[PDB]
Amino acid sequence: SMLDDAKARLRKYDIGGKYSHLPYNKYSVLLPLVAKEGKLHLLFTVRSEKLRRAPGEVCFPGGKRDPTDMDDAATALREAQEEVGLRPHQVEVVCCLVPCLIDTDTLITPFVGLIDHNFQAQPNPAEVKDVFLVPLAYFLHPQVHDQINHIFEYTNPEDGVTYQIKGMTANLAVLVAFIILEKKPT
Ligand SMILES: O=C(Cc1cccc(O)c1)Nc1cccnc1
Repeated sequence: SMLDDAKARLRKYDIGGKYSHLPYNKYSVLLPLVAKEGKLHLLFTVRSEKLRRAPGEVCFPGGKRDPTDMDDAATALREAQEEVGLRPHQVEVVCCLVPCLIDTDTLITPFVGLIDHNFQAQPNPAEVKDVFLVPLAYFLHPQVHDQINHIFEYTNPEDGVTYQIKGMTANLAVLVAFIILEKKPT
């Protein structure tokens, strides 16, 4: 099946807890996979204008680890719940992908999660301005604009709204697309 095939692919890239105890400032993100219309999608947030860091940017749900978190996956799930109402029974964490080093003192750990088909996002407007899906296959043939660094522009065909996706968020989306979609029979 599509979902069993995706999970099987993802597990081959799982680094697990290998880098998780290193003494960094620690953040986790959830890369949330949603199956709709017979295809996989990633769920993204647009950060609120209220926020201090990166107002109005597209990013995955996530945030800073706190003392309550049993592990880095827990960070991702707690933050996703706060941001978009995703409850833990609604997500299966499949793997931990390569962490992202930034600012010399920070390590961001990405987890891929399969999202239940009955989840409906409840954007928390103190943190999130918008929530939207992009088909995973888009990231194989993105619409690129150079700002010099590469920016993806995705237009939602449901409503014509264009979102800009860039940086770590864009990079991780392409990684997941490669992992899941490469070398597949039609
Ligand atoms: O803050 C995060 C996680 C994160 C950590 C590092 C980098 C990044 O792009 C994203 N996610 C969030 C926060 C508020 C609203 N929507 C998404």
